[PDB]
Amino acid sequence: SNTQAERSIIGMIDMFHKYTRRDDKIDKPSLLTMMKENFPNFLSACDKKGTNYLADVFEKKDKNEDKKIDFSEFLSLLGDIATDYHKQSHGAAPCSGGSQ
Amino acid sequence: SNTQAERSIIGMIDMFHKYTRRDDKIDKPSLLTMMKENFPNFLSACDKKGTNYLADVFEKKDKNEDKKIDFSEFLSLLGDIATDYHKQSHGAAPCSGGSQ
Ligand SMILES: [Ho]
Ligand SMILES: [Ho]
Repeated sequence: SNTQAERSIIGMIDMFHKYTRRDDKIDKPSLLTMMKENFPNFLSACDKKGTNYLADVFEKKDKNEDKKIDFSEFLSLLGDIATDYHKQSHGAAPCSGGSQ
Repeated sequence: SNTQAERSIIGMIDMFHKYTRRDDKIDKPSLLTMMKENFPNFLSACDKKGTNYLADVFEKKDKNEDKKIDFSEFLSLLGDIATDYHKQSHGAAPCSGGSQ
């Protein structure tokens, strides 16, 4: 059996895998679809403030400029999303970016 | 209308918060309890293999040496755990080690 936290991690691995091609990496179209399918309420909050999160997410997160998102780069993206929810849990508005 | 992914992120923020002190940071005993309560399968696998993950997890993740774990240090720990689960999903023995 798995705890909720274990299940969550396991599910994140599945989510990554779902959007990969045979090279175990995610291309730009698939990353954007992953975001719309899995983080629609996050994206709606960005839209509410006039921000298109999807305009530059791929290029910001493709750290090595190889036109693919690997697992490490995917984890950085999940960390950015989690950070936003963490800030909300201390009273911030959603989609606050905030790279000061 | 939160998706499974959104709910999983919210739950990880709630899990972090369960273990924090008033400064919204986690001390060492609490981080070790968090690991035991939330990642027992990962820890069981390390223990089976002869790795005591808890011996230095705190010091490895507490890069600034304030003897607390903030949300970003906690995210780095979750990334380590997720990376292990990702390697496991490709056939690796669990608790395979990072670097990164
Ligand atoms: Ho990449
Ligand atoms: Ho820290």
